[PDB]
Amino acid sequence: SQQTRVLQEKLRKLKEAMLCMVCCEEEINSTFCPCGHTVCCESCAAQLQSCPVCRSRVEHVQHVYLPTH
Amino acid sequence: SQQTRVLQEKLRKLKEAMLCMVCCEEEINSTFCPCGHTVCCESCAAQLQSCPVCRSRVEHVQHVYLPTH
Ligand SMILES: [Zn+2]
Ligand SMILES: [Zn+2]
Ligand SMILES: [Zn+2]
Ligand SMILES: [Zn+2]
Repeated sequence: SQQTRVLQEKLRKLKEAMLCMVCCEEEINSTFCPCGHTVCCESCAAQLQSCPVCRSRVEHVQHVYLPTH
Repeated sequence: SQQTRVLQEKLRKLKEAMLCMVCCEEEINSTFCPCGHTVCCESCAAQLQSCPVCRSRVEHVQHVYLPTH
């Protein structure tokens, strides 16, 4: 039904929000510290000097294990 | 249709996977460091000396800003 189409769209949007903001292909699993923005996969987070969201200096990257992985 | 019911169940499970595994009421937004398990809200994470997934000591809690928030 039309309701099935609405639910498919909600699911698709939530799943897309879990993907890396740089490559759009891999799941987010890395946090820039200390700011806390968690928006990249490990590969894309590895060479950024500053956060792509807030511009804060990246002191290090913390790996995150999420139940949605 | 029956697919509407199946999609409602998938969406409910994905949403539940984003809620704190301890209180079940607030969104996950905290990482136990250094292990990286990101399973709690800030209120539950502040009360745990050991990670509830792996039992490693919590040295500190890192707040995470996720695009799904
Ligand atoms: Zn990436
Ligand atoms: Zn940031
Ligand atoms: Zn909680
Ligand atoms: Zn742990």
